[PDB]
Amino acid sequence: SLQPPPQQLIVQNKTIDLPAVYQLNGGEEANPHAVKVLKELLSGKQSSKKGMLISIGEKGDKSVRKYSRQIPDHKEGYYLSVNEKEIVLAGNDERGTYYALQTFAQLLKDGKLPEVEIKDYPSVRYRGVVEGFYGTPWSHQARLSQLKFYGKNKMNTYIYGPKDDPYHSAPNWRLPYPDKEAAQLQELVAVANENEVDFVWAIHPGQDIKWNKEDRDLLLAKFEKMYQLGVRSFAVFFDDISGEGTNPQKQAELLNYIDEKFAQVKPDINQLVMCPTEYNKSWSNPNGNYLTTLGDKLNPSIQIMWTGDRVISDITRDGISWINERIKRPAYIWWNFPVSDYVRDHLLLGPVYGNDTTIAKEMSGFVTNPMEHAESSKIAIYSVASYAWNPAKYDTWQTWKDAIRTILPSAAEELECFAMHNSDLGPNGHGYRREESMDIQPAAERFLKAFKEGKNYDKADFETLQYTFERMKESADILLMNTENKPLIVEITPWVHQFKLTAEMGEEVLKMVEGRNESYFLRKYNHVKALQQQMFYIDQTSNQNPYQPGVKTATRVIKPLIDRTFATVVKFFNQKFNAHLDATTDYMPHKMLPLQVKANRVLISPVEIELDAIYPGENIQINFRLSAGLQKAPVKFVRFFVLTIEK
Ligand SMILES: CC(=O)N[C@@H]1[C@@H](O)[C@H](O)[C@@H](CO)NC[C@H]1O
Ligand SMILES: [Ca+2]
Repeated sequence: SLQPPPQQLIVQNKTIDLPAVYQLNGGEEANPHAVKVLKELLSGKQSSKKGMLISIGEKGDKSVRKYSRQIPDHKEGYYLSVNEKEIVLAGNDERGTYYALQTFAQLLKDGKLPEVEIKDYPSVRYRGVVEGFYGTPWSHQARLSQLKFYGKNKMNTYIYGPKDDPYHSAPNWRLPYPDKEAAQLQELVAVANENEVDFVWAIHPGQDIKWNKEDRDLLLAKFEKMYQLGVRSFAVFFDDISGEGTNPQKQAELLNYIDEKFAQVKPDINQLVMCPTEYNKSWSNPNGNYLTTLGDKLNPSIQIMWTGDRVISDITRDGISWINERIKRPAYIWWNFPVSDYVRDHLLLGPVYGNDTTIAKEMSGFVTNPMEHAESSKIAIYSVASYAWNPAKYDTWQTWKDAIRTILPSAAEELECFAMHNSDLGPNGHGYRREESMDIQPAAERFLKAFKEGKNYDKADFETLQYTFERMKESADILLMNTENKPLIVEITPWVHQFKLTAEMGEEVLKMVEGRNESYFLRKYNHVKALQQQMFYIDQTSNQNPYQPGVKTATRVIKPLIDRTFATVVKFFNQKFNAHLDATTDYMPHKMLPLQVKANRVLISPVEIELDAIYPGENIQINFRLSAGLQKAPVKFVRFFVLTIEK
């Protein structure tokens, strides 16, 4: 399946071998980046004047003159032909030729090629990734991996802007990178060029910028330093700030000066981009002069970013029409998915969907803000590439499976299984959600409706949950041991263990429901208890970040089904056997409205608490904000909303 799907595709249900010998035409005058790819694919063969003709070039090259009318008249467009007599790889421009090559490579399999004719180009001008999340910035190696992934997928934009880079944001935005980080950026730029990606270096000065000449020159000197590293595209981000830096006329004048005295003055600068302080509708002020000032004063070649109706949202026709009317140009979309920097205990591995597929003309660019997990982000990023190139043919689910099979061909079913049940965000302040476990939600919701009322449940529904748990465990175990993409495995490992625990708890809970007799029920019940505790252990020892620490998985449908089924059978067992088995579903070592444990804090989900031991106390915070520092006092009980201790 060709990804992204071409704007036009004629297939002949015939195929042809790849020239064992051929004659390369236009190998000298064509884009070197595209001739390298071609020369890599024809490795093992050779050229004479004998042999099948392969013509490669840009409109205006001599090699593709026969085809000038076939070449779509679009930046990045290309004609691609394969038939018995010859192969054609002709781009409207140099990047086009290279994209023609990225398509040619997906056609080739086992030394064979279909008879095809393709006219292709992108519906959206700028397409790619903005590394612009909070949290650990992508490693150097991950970045190198991303840029080749972008090239295979016809993404032409990498916007470097990790919030937690101190040379990107305050206060060291004024300082050049040190030797090491600078030699790495240099490399990244070279890798970006070779894959036809625009490295866009962003800067995030707003929080402490002074509107004087000193800070202005400092920004340009920084831009100048990046230029010497090879950067040829630039942005300035005023997102997530307060104070003076939020002045729209000042920002506009600063962008216009960069434009006028830097971007329109170098020989070869490409994109100049800005992210507004008011970057989505909910954060706008309809009655304030901010967005209209930007649209009026910002020079017309400068891009303005937008994330939609909310901080996290999908792009609607009405939504983009709303912003466009104010900024007076087609918005450059910053799409906050699969970024999870606000639900960092979740992985977001579901399909990319929700964006209107008929509004390509109303956007200048489309970029995805990804997870801090670089390889786990490839699923969405591949889907975004597909959507942004050919929205009209955007196929959510197909593109997802395609992504997954590309990233992990050795274990693709296993990764689908995992991903299918790691897509929802859980409740969050942005109110943004995704579906999850849709395939089994039906049989789950009936099994649970039936159960809760002494109505027997459908046996096939019980079997389907069983089959699911089984498949999850096969997936988790195979994934852990997969060595084809180790970086990917390292990123997901904690979630893979928790995902396995989940499915085991599901099996044991199902066994409780069967529950042949008393002793057996009790064995299963204890096993469950222990599995819960293991889940808690993982949740307090992995991914301990300061914000949403820990590891949640299959949270939308599966865990709730397991938790509730457990509480129910436990109830029936107590009723019938007069027992007082505890029904609680999450392990909690402390006692008290469930308690939670976050890092070194113990809290009641918003009279007396008994901790599992004696600890030195740090402080208590309460809100009906009260705050008493405990000053290392040994504390085990707390009577009368969060307690912090030493841990
Ligand atoms: C334009 C934009 O989304 N900027 C930031 C971005 O860095 C975040 O990663 C995004 C997703 O949490 N939130 C909006 C805001 O905090
Ligand atoms: Ca040329």
